[PDB]
Amino acid sequence: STGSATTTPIDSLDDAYITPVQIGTPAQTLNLDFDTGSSDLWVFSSETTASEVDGQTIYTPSKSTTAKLLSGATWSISYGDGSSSSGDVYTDTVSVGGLTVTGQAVESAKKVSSSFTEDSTIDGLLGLAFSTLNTVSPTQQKTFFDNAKASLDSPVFTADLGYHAPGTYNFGFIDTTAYTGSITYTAVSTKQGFWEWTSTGYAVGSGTFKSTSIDGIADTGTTLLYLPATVVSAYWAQVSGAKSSSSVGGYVFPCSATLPSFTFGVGSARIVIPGDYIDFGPISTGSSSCFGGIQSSAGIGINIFGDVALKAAFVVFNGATTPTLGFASK
Ligand SMILES: CN1C(=O)c2ccccc2[C@@H]1O
Ligand code: NA
Repeated sequence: STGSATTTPIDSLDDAYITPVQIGTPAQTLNLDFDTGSSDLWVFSSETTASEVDGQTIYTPSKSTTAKLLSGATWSISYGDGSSSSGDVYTDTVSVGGLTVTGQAVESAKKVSSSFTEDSTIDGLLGLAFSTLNTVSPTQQKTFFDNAKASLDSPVFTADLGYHAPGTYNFGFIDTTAYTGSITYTAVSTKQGFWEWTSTGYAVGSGTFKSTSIDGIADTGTTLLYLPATVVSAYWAQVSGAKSSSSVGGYVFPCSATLPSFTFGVGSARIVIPGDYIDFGPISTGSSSCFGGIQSSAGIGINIFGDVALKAAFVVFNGATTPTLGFASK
């Protein structure tokens, strides 16, 4: 089997991407944030505290003929941005892009934090990291990918995120028309439950490539590119007037600037992030200070290749017995 679904930016900045997902029978279509940095499929639901729902589409387990309580199971998750959610668990049929899994754990939110409530465009998350991170207790559950894997034509999924445009998530096949050149594969460590890999270095604009190992995660659920402070300082030093602002919470730059590109290494290959991808626009409405898309990881504990980096590439998440990542230009 295979599946193929279009993923669409939630706003003009590409802050996140939503992908329609069919849950239940008859289908209830929710727009979920596919997150390769977490492992829970959770949704706004009829159980979600009413004051915490503001415009989201909800999943109603009772209105689904295939919805079965996973008795005793609870979940609770906290993300890198300080957001959180928790609740109970139903198994139900879940389809993505024509690919169906029966008996998928659908984690129904009883509570969500303010950042979820305030974003009407995201109806929940679909985690695509390794199932060792799933938060369901007392019986950990599998991700949609892990449940689909044995049925897929190839044990893979691909992320092809757009810059200010829709893109695609494919399951079970690598679409050889979607990228240019060849795909460079690189080793993955699953020790922390993430798609963790080591970049071979970076360049800023037209500058020389710096060969250096940067260990980080491929995380579709993180907007920005978070790298070591040395790397980030080297980038923003090439933008006149850029500075780190503790008041704003990262590097800002004059909205009048033209940003340099940023290159990262994948083995001997190179992915170039155009300068425009690194613009996240005014810090507040009408400001002439703009927020940077490359930020320091120093206050995180991990480097994160988020959407700023991933949307410059066609990315293969190879879930074979020994997982690997692949990157191609596009
Ligand atoms: C035991 N229960 C189920 O299996 C179920 C399914 C859908 C809604 C509600 C319920 C109920 O709580
Ligand atoms: Na921000």
